[PDB]
Amino acid sequence: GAMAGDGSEFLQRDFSETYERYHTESLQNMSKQELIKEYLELEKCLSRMEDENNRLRLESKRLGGDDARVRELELELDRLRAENLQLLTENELHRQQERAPLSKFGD
Amino acid sequence: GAMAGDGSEFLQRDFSETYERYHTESLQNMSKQELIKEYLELEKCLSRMEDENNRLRLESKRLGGDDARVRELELELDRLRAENLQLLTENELHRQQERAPLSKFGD
Repeated sequence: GAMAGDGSEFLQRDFSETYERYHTESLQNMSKQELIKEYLELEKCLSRMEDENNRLRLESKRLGGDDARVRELELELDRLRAENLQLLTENELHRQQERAPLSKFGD
Repeated sequence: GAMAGDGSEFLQRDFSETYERYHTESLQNMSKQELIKEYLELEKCLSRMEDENNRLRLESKRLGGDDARVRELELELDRLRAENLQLLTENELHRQQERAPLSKFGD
């Protein structure tokens, strides 16, 4: 048998990331397969969230939310126009028809 | 020397992911360190994008964008109120002061 010849066939400990992000260990201590499985999920997730995020961020900033106030204002305007009509039509009724103004007990 | 023995000390090929997502190979063919490095980025990215996505999605849907239409309508209303004032004030000028209406050439 080889003179001792310890079976130290450890794979390349190329893990040189002397960094300790809370999940770094767990990330290295996980099996590459799993990390990959979560990549297909997390990656596709971020990918899908990129499509949305792109739009979302562009839309949101370009979004507000006031159409109901608008509507109330349009309804209000149609309401004021109601009075405008009532008042102008009367003003006109005094103005348009000369020498005609409703013969009220003016004199 | 050992009777051939062969150095077949290959690590456990526990890569049972018999799946071929376009990046699966490349994902396994990358070094775990790198996959981890991109996790710290992609993960924190998705983390940040989760915070925003959450709000964004909640906000966007609950957002619109009409305040300027609103404003135009408020300006419009103030405008109509301008007339309402002009017309009501005149209607009143005919109504309020009895036996007083501007002695126009009515008679």
